Amino acid sequence: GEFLATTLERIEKNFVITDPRLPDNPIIFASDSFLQLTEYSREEILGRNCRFLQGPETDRATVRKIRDAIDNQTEVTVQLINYTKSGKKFWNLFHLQPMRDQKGDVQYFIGVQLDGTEHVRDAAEREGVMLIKKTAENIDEAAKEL
Ligand SMILES: *[C@@]12=NC3=[C]C([C])=C([C])[C]=C3N([C][C]([O])[C]([O])[C]([O])[C]OP([O])([O])=O)C1=NC(=O)[N]C2=O
Repeated sequence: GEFLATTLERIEKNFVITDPRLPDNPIIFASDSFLQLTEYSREEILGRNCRFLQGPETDRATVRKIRDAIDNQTEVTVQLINYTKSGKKFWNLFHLQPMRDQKGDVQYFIGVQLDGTEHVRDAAEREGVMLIKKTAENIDEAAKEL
């Protein structure tokens, strides 16, 4: 269909990239795995703020932690309930970090989502955060020259 995946978006990891220069910090790249998890097509996601994944059981306190991170241009790692297109719930161990250019200005934000069936703690939380941070570092490389 529309918006065939770029090579970046075929990286076998769940992430999105947003452009904070664009009204409402919208998604501009979304990986195939993100599409698969969320049940949206790429055309349905692009140019939208990622908050469309939130729903009734999403903890708004947690959403404010993300808002504040973006506002302060800093990373955050949180867990929150998200919803697919068809309204199926999933937990999202979510890591955000800015991507900076060669003058240290924030160019994009990188978001990595690890979907799970439950809030994780201890070993599962640690291994999850290990995974999403390593992924974010990989994408910071991948995205640098877009
Ligand atoms: C979404 N992932 C995600 C990825 C990036 C790179 C960015 C910048 C944001 C997200 N969001 C958070 C959302 O877009 C928004 O920043 C928050 O809702 C806070 O702002 P508001 O204006 O709504 O108070 C993500 N949100 C999700 O729920 N799930 C993700 O995967």
